[PDB]
Amino acid sequence: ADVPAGVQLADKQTLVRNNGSEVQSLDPHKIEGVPESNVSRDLFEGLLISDVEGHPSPGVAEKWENKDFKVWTFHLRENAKWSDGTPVTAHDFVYSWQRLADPNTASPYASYLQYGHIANIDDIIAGKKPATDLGVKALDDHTFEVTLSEPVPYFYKLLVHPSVSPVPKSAVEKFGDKWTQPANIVTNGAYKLKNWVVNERIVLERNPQYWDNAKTVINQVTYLPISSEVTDVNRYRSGEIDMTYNNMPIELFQKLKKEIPNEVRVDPYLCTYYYEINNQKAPFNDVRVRTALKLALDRDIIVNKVKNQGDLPAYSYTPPYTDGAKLVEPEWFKWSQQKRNEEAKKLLAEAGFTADKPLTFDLLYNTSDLHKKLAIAVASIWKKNLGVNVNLENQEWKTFLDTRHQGTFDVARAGWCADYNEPTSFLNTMLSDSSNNTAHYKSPAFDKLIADTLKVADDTQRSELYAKAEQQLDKDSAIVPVYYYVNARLVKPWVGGYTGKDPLDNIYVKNLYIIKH
Repeated sequence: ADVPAGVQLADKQTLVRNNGSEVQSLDPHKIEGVPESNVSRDLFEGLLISDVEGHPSPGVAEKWENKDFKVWTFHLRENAKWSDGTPVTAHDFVYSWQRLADPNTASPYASYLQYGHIANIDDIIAGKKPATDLGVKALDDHTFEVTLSEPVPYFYKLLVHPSVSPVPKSAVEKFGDKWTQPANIVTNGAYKLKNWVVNERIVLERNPQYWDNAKTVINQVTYLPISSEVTDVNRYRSGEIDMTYNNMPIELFQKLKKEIPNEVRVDPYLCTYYYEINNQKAPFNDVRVRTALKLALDRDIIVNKVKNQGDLPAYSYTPPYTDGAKLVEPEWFKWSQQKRNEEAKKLLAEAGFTADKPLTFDLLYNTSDLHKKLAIAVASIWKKNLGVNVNLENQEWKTFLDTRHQGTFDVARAGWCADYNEPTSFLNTMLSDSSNNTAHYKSPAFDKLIADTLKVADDTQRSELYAKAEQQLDKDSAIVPVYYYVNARLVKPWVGGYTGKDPLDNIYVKNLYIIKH
């Protein structure tokens, strides 16, 4: 943390953050969400990290170079250490990236190495080559070299993500799935795991072996698993919570803006809220059905009337303000909602649905007051505008993600936030073979458009291809875009270090501090 001159620090440097839900896991290769990444950044540190404003900056790697954007050489700092005092080396990275690639690990982020194009990843994911063939090597204990199959000018931006953080081989091997328990875990971030009580709390304590420990200020941070946005606000206002999770309750938001304006933080956020259709399950394998659902949802009602927290109506998957996004707004987005409704009803009628045999399906969401209120609204809108019936279902976060990966669903609410600020952070997740493809969407045309983006050595042609890829996704109605998020949360006035400038919201508790109050 960089405490400004003149700031008086509180005697007790402890922080309590709400984290939305119980995490899927503390193993960097088994996680896929925001609650998981929030804790992961305090515990595991990769090659690069985001600074307090979100820029890619030195992590375990103090400096790096690239040859033709294809061979990347990372010089690791000599004092990087794990919490048990042992050095973090390039061999840790070699093992870790191999473990991420290995199909036996079944990582939801195995395809992150395809997004970066590390050599031999396609064959390793397919079981054709062992994970030890991955294009990574430790040239010495402090030098990690990565070899890509084609030039990727933005490759280093990928490296702040939890999936490419190191994991401690000795603990993994000796304890298997219990390696992350407090008695067994070993970490290399600013913090160490002190306690983990499922559905109660995760408590982290400062890691004295962290190389940048002298600048860490918070000595302990607690992450809670509260999925009720009302309860989160309540426990924030009672004094227990210093930072809410970034899901705000529809019941209280307008009043909070009038009552504690300076604590209500609202900033840009590279995430899209949408309804994820299971593209492989009848009748959702019919484009007319997906198109009808997409058009009949009234974004103005959801964004401005129901939620009304500053979000923007969406017509794409990739947020239009992503670095490199130059998207074309489809004509259907400028139509009236009545024109959208008629087209929707016409398409559903063409697909075989009638008043006597209407379309009925499930709408799955992760337990949350905000997502329930939005799903109820979407249900009413779809019923009114299109004559479709929906059965709402809630599942706790970990179960919900597993369900979507399994494809045991019809339609599910969904949010995707960027992992790196570049359109492929969204677009690669819709590739046929992506481990992140929970839409179960497979389009050779879309795959080809994205494959072409790194074949050209030009940025503007690249932006045009991303735009065409989005048009292909839209033409197929792979998803139902709802809104581009704003990041809204409450932060106590005595929590220093949180700018709100990072559009990825990659917070590190090592950067924060408690001001005397």
